[PDB]
Amino acid sequence: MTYKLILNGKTLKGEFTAEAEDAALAEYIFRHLAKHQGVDGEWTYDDATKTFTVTE
Ligand SMILES: [Zn+2]
Repeated sequence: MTYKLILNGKTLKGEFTAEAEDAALAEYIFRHLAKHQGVDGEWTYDDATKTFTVTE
């Protein structure tokens, strides 16, 4: 499935799309990607829209 990550920072706004077999693996993907950017904080997930958000 296609999932999305919304990055909601004070120094960064954006989105990534990634492929993964399910949402636990997409999580693991997106936290690595968020680490690249330096962005961490409150993680949430919208099953309707297969989208994670991370909000600093
Ligand atoms: Zn696939």
